[PDB]
Amino acid sequence: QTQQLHAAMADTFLEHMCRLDIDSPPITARNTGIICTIGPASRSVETLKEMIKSGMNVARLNFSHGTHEYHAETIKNVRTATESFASDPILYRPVAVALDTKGPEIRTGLIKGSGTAEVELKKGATLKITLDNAYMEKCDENILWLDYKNICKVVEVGSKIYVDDGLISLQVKQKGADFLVTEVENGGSLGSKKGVNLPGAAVDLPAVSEKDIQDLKFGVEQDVDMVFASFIRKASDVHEVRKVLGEKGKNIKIISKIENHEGVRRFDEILEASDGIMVARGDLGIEIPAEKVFLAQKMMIGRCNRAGKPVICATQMLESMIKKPRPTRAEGSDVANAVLDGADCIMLSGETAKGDYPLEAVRMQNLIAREAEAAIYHLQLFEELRRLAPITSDPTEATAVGAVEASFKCCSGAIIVLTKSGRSAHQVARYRPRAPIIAVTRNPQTARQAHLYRGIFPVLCKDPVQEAWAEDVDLRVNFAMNVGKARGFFKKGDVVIVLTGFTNTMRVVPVP
Amino acid sequence: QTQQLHAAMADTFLEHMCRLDIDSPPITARNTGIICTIGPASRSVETLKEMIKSGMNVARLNFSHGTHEYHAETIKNVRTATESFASDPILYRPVAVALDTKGPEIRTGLIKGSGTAEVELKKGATLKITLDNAYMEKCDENILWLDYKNICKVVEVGSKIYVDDGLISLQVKQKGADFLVTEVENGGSLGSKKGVNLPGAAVDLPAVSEKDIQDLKFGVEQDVDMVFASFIRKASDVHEVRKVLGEKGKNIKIISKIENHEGVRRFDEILEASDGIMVARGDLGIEIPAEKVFLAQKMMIGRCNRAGKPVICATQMLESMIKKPRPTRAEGSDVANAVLDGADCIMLSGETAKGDYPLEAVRMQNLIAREAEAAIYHLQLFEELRRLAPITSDPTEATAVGAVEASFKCCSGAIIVLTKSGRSAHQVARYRPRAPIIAVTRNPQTARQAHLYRGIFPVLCKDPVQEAWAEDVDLRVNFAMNVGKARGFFKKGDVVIVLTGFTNTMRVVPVP
Amino acid sequence: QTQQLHAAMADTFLEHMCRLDIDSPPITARNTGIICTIGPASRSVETLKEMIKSGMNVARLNFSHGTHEYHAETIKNVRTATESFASDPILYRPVAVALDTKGPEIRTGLIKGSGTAEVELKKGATLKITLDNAYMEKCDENILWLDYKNICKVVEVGSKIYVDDGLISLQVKQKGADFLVTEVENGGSLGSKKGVNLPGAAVDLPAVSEKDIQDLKFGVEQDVDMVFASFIRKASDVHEVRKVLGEKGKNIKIISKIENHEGVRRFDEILEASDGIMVARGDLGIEIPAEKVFLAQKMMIGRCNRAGKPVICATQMLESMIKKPRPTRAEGSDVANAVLDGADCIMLSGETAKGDYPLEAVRMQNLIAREAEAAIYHLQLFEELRRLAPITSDPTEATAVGAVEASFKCCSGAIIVLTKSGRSAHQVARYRPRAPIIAVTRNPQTARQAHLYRGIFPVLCKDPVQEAWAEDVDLRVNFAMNVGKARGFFKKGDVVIVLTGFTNTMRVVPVP
Amino acid sequence: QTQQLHAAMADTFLEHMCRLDIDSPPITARNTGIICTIGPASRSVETLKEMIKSGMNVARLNFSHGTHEYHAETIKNVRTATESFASDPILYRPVAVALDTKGPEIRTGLIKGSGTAEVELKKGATLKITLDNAYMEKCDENILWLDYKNICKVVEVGSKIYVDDGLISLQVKQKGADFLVTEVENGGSLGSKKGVNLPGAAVDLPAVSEKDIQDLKFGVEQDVDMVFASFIRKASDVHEVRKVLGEKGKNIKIISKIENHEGVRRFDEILEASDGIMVARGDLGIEIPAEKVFLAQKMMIGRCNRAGKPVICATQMLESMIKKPRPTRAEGSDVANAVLDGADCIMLSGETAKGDYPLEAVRMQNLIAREAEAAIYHLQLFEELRRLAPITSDPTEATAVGAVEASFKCCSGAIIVLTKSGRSAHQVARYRPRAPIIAVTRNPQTARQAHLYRGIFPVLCKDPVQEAWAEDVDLRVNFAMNVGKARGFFKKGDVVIVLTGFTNTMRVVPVP
Repeated sequence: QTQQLHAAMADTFLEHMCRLDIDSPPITARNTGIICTIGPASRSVETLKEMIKSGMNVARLNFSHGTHEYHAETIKNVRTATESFASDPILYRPVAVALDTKGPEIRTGLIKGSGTAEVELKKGATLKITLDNAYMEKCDENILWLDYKNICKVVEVGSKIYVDDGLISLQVKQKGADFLVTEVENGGSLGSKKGVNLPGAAVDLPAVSEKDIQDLKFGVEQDVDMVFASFIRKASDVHEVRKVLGEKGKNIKIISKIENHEGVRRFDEILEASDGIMVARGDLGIEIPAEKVFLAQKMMIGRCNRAGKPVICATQMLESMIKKPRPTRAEGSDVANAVLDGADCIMLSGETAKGDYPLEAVRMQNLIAREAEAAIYHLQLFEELRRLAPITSDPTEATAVGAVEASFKCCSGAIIVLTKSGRSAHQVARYRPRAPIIAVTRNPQTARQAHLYRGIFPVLCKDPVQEAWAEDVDLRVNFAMNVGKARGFFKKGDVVIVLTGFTNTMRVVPVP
Repeated sequence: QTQQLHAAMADTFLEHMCRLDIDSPPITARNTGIICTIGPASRSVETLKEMIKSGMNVARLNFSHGTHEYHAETIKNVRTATESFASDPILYRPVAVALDTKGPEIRTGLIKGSGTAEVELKKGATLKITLDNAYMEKCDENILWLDYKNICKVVEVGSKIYVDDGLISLQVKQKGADFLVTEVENGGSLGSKKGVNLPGAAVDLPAVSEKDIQDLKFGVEQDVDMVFASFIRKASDVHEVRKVLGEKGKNIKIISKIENHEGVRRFDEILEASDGIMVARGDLGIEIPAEKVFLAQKMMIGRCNRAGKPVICATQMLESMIKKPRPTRAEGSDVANAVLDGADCIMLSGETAKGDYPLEAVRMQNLIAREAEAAIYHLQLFEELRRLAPITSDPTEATAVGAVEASFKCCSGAIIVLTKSGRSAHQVARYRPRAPIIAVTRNPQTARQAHLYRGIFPVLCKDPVQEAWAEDVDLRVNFAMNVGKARGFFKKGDVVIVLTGFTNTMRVVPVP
Repeated sequence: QTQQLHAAMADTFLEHMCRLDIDSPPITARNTGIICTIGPASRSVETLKEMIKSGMNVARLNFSHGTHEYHAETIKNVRTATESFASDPILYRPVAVALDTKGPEIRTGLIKGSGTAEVELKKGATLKITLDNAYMEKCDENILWLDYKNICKVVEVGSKIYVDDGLISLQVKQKGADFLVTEVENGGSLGSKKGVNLPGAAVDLPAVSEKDIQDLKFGVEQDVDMVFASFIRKASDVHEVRKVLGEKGKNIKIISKIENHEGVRRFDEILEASDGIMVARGDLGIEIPAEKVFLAQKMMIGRCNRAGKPVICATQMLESMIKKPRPTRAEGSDVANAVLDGADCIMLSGETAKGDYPLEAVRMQNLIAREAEAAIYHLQLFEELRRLAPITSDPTEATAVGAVEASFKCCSGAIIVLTKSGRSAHQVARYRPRAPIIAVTRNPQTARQAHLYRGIFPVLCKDPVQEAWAEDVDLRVNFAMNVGKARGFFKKGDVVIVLTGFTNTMRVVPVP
Repeated sequence: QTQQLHAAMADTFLEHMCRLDIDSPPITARNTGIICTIGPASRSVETLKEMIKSGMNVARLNFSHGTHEYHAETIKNVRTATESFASDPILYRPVAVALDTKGPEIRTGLIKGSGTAEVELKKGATLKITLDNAYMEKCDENILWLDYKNICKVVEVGSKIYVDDGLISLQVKQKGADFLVTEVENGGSLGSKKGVNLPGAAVDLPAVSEKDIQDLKFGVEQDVDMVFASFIRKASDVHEVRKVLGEKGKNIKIISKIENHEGVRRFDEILEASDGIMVARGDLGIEIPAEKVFLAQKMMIGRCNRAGKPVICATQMLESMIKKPRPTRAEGSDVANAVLDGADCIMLSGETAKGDYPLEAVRMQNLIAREAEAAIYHLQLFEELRRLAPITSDPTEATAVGAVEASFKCCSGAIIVLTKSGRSAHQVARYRPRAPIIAVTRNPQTARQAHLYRGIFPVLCKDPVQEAWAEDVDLRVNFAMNVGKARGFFKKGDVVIVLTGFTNTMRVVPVP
């Protein structure tokens, strides 16, 4: 048995589970994109190359920390590492750059003497919180300076406040005039500049602030491919982000992050306005009750899938791997279930940004994802997506559905799509074919953005535009055709699907 | 609401029925082929032209009557009426000719005394049967001659003999040398040369006889498109008809007619050797109990639909119309239901061979069939043929499932197919698309044979072949593009699927 | 393989058809009830006993002919034959009495002063229609009188008029003011008092005429079980029949006959008001075009099944058998498809009212019905009837779905239900169990009315009530038990389901 | 909308996910059993009581640590905690005791003199493994002793050896007679007596060693309710446990733990010989690659569901909570997905055996599981289980599917089952009703073992047996009603299904 084809033949979803077999190997090609956060541990060109070698598709730069210089250098290294393989088109793996925005986050100040210094909060022990900037440099076990100045106006008496990943929780004994006197609920070591969450509270921090505008404009200067926009709450917040990106940045994909109750509620509004969604479980698990996350996640992946847009699952997928070389059984199951849910990309934060084993964590996700894709019940996924798919006037859309249906019949090895903007390829992916979609394009940016979609393998053709069109099409097709054989997606005999143009033509041919 | 689009969109089959609206006009394109037996009532060249305008697609010659001169003349008139519309591709409709063999049937002699003056076989009275040629034309209420010279060897006291399509039944009450002395079960009128049935007896008549050998060679000399073979009891039978049709008729489609118990048992063996099947309910309903015929029919249409081979439902579909201008409600229910079960073709015998309302009978099948195609539940159907269809390495087989999936997506006006042998079109049709399948060919015979498959509309091209293959292709695509708009299959703006080629190229293009 | 068990055990519906085996008989039990129209060919108390022995469950009295005296005699005979078996509880079968109204029908008058006179009509010939009562007995090939004194007010020039079940068709050439000049469209033999249809015309005849009012009151007087209401066009029509039956006739079941365009249009409104529906195909096929009748029938049966209300399929199911001892193939598949569609009962009109083979017709329907009831794909029918079935608080409803689910799971030989009004047996029956629903009641009328439902076998208990409760219940449960084993339903070991009380108790017990 | 009644009620699984709402609460009743390992952190009678209040249904005793004395005291406290609520049937909650065998596990010895001070092993360093008991309690970064005296014989040069949950990694460079020379793949800190895994090698230790026989016999003496058998490799191992348990322990449930490759390979025969299965992810993800664990899990849960046997998901479900008060997002997701897969019970090990937050750990599982249960897609689940479930002649099996169909059809607040052995309640549970299954029994051992099944709430009746069987029945039914009403399950109004006695009686009764 190969790539769980026995499990795929069952009539029921239950029979399908029963036939899943651990002694049935997947198809080398992994379809779920891997997004790694680049930080102190993965920043070197040297380790960065190993990362690309291990499976990284997108590099995430977290702008809640670090100066532009720091990030501009990170960006340069990501590109040095990526172009190191440019010599040969069979080794060249396009890598995209994504910018995560700080956004409307509330942070505590610097602990006494220095941030490295720590402190311990013990239960019951009240604690003082002032917006008095004299204490920012002096954060201690008795006084905690906040970042959000117009706090109290939004926090009533009795409410809660979670500091540091929500690990530390407090309780407002009374709303002060310009200060708060709390009481630890469950202490712990309070370092410095630890995020703060005000669930139940109605924060008014600007969706996009000054710092966000400069970082956002910086991304346009830097030529990033996508923006992960933090704390999106309404469709109007995404518009401000497009606005800022201006005309120069109009092609940058915008990924709205859902991290709170409102965003969850205004999801439909937000999805329509975005290019894609990121299920940002970290904050969302503090903003709403932790047992609800799985529901918000499946709700979001389901709708994005249905809508044909990228959805990224993120935060704490391999937490444990920050300190250890192997993941726990919960984390192992986490990644698999995300892929099986329908997530286009899975992500890594601390695991690659500051952990001791970023390469093992990237390698782990390539492994799990590959297994998880083989275990997908397509006979039901494809049938369900079609039935829910609107009746179209667009030829390319009918070409896409027709192409994925043929790929299941002849069990095809690949769906070669020639596209300039990537749309044709995106249209093929929403129907979730089992065959890999090799997207041949001359646009290096659409090639990078291809990674936000499940099953799209971008192959950047450099060859000059042939004088004659028919020839230029035949050229880009032999390109995929040779790089494909070279990369091992198929051999001279295999049947393959090819989509060219406006993309409205489909051909089922033998590999040359 | 139109073409049952409100119903063919329901989640359950029951729900589908509840939504059938008799006020929802169908698509002017009728998919089910109509086969008309020709005879005194339709032989006139002039009325033959009318049969065609009324919907006839295939002219059936019943070789169980008449001479080779007679049929040769029917064939000429049929071709005259057919080619009289050829002067214009917009009005031209190819008409196939079918040759129905007599096979091993058994008939009674001629009535004596007063003309054919039916004889009254009274219940309970005895009836002596002889093979003595002395009375071969002196039949009456006491003696009935028969042409089965080896009958006493396969009967016995108790045996049951059925006369004139099973309306008269006899029970052998005393065998003899060259005669039987039966007793009349339920009576009726006995006319001349009525067919006889021996259900339970082993009639040693050969599948193909010398007489049948003659006719088959005649069919080949005359250039028929298909042979409807009578009493196919085993795959061996079908193999003999192939031997005779030999090399010159190796292209003639052989439809095996199932009309006996053995044939229904060794059915799958028969379907393997045949190009198509025909449910001959006439004899079948005498050879097996009448109450079971509907089972044999739904089973054969079912197995033929899977197998992807043409199937024909025939005999007594509109009996009442031999004498009446309108059909009974049972007759209308019958035809509708045959189409709904999946019959590729419906056929008329007496109705057009000798009836008083041949034309009214053909128009009634066009009307019933059209309404029934709209009410089809393409939802469950398509998905079901997809599931039950084996995977293949075949390029054209996937380009078809692809063509059909994509035509459902964009409610395409039609699926245009360039093919030389027609297989390319037979492949799309086995998936039962809603959209009409226009087959464009230069081969006149494949145009005629396409009538045997549900949904294919023959559009025969005449323009010469361009040395420029590429160019030659657009010449025929446009061909169908005009004949299509004209006949009102679609409007310019519409979206159309074009399957060119070695058919591996599918295209979704807006009509010019 | 028996009762098509191999087939009902198939994943797909197409694979279900492929398994229908002609050599796989069912259970001697036939669920589809049979309604026979009583007439000259079947009134003899003698013939009525044979009708009952052949399968008749309901005697239908056509009040469009005969006097109250004539019908009191008919009813008297039916009850006489039915009670001839009342001596022995094992052979006693409740026969229901049905009164069918004349309703708003138009009939021509007498030919040449008599009701045995048949004039000949030639195509092309002209015919004058007059309303001068002085012609109601003066009808011939040049003049014709009609009941509808306001015919000219709704029939325009060019409108077509149908006489005698649509056999004769005329076209109005000169629309006057008191007379009409028509042209015979299709010839035929014209007899007296033939039915006339005016498709398109908006006839104003009362829903319930004065004659209808007397006949309905006569009904209550004669203690009939149901009323088949002709030409019902809307709910207020059904509400009139009810007002008439009044309190005294409040329990009589009312079946609305759908035989015109509007009844089909306002069907939902009509179903709400009626106790059940009859698909009167005869008139409907003349009122609306013939090619749409199956749509009307498939839709109506579908909706009644959804609603759990009896639905009857009628008219011309075995026409051929009026004059012949065997049905045509079209008639064979019509009676079967009627059952496969979901009709609670099938009917015979002329076949048993005036034909030559009343008994042969009945026996042929019992046969077809059984074969068709086994070929039923319950796997799909049951489940669709559940999803679509509403969530109630009613113990009995939940108990019925529970009982039917259990009957399939352990292949039960019967579901014995104890009911006074019949409602409990009705509720089990709407889910369509495969197992015969034996209904034990001490109430005679509900015993007879149970025939309107698919699969409810009425078994009337004549045994005196037990002074105690529990024991009375067992008296009845064991009653069903004895008669059950006796009539072949089951053996001594056999697993049965028993429902008792308010019916909220299910027991899966082996037969004693 | 409450309890995902809008979501858990769609026509496609995809649409189902899309409708999941974070703003719709579930039915207080949590159906998934929670097994908690007892250790230093949860051993007191004091915290045991709270654990029961938090949701613990089964107490697990890990026999790979601790003496018989120690474990006897644990059982004493659990029983003490449990009985403290005995003083009122409304608060009493049966709590089961589970014995988890040591089985053939390999462990390291003790680290050198310098406290349990773990040692640092670095990638590259060389480590020698000795079997010389002289170094038994003198372990260091240079020499490591193990208790598997045959390690050298089952290992080859190049094999892989994992230490401490598979965190430390070693590869054999040189194989000696009584030693090994390894090189460290990835290191870490190694404390004392850590588990060792040899993936690939065929460990020749017996499944049921001498200590195991002693421990199982201790389990019988102590009246444990179930046994979790470690490292079952084949059915002969399960039988070996059975013999040891003997007659006294013939009612003790045997749950086989699949934690190695032979176990997963021969799973079908193991499932057959066992009372239930436990997916032991801990060892299983070292034994086989971690990336494959999820497939194994979904396969076993799916096959146990299909077989109607209990299946438990275990190990590292909330790992994080050993040191933090809140779980990671992977862990939240993991627990939820285990419930959605079909796991009957979820387990906690370190989280409750030695972590700082046992009570929070247990409460968090109660929360996730509840949310998870409301989001189950019962439509498909029930349908498939019914499809995949065999046809039976057993009355109770039929009564059980009947009770579940009814309980859906009338939104029952519960299915009350009267059972002595637990059997009839187990039969209802396998069909997975939405409504909670209340099993009334006088038998304390079946009331405790009932926690092994999804949705079965044990209610142990204390009342004495009435002389009147039928009076005893209503006594027990009334007990459920009261304890049920009093516990929140339903109200005076609501409908409930009641099954009684061979459980072949069902009654839909409103709550008194």
